[PDB]
This record gives sequence, C-alpha cells and structure tokens, in this order.
Amino acid sequence: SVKSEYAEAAAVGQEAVAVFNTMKAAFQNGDKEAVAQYLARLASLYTRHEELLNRILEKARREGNKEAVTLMNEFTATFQTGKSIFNAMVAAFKNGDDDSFESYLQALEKVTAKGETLADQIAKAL
Ligand SMILES: O=C(O)c1cc2sccc2s1
Repeated sequence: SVKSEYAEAAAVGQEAVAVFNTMKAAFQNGDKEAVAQYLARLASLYTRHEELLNRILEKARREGNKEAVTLMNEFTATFQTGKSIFNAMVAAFKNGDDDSFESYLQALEKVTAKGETLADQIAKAL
C-alpha cells in the first residue's frame, strides 16, 4: 500500500539521520576520511528517499487523495531545500571551507527539524 511504502521511505530517511549525526561527530573530530565516506553514503540515501517520495506523491495523485497530495507537495518542496543545502555542504568539504561546512550543517539540521510535523502528517493522511 502507499502507507507501507511511506513507512519504508520514513526508514530510509531515518538512516540518513543516523549517518548524518555520525558524520557531524567525525567532522568535529577532524576525521576527513570518515566524513568523505559518510557524505557519499548520505548522497545515496537522499537519492533513494527522493525517489520513494516521488512514487508516493504520484500514487496519491493517481488515487485522487487530495489532502495527501497537498501535504506531499509541501514536503517534497522542503526536501529540495535540504538537498540544495546538502549539496552546498558537499562542495564546502571538497573546497576545504570548514566555515561554510559548519554553517550548512546547522542549516540542514534546522530544515530537517522543521519538516517533521509534516512528515508525521503524511503518515496519517495516506
Ligand atoms: O532524506 C532525509 O529525510 C534526510 C537527509 C538528511 S541529511 C540531515 C538530515 C536529513 S533528513
């Protein structure tokens, strides 16, 4: 069902949460080799989350579930903000700009915390 597909997508998103926090610790510790690997792992997780979210949105549309479509459109827009911040963080790491990396890291944490009440709303709506 689309609901169980959303629970699967929620789990992939929580995997990114866990990997992100491990990455933040490694950054603070200066373990750049670890950070590089965690950033690659996070890119794969976000690409997978984004794809599962698009399939869920498309399915809600085909089902005529107007409220779920509305919430998923709002949620998928915010996801793209996070993706942009994340990609900027990756570039800051490539460039050796720890000041920009720190900034984007906190921004991605706040963008993610803000989008959580809506994430829970979609679970109820599908
Ligand atoms: O795909 C997701 O839901 C997330 C990726 C990341 S990276 C930091 C917080 C999050 S939440």
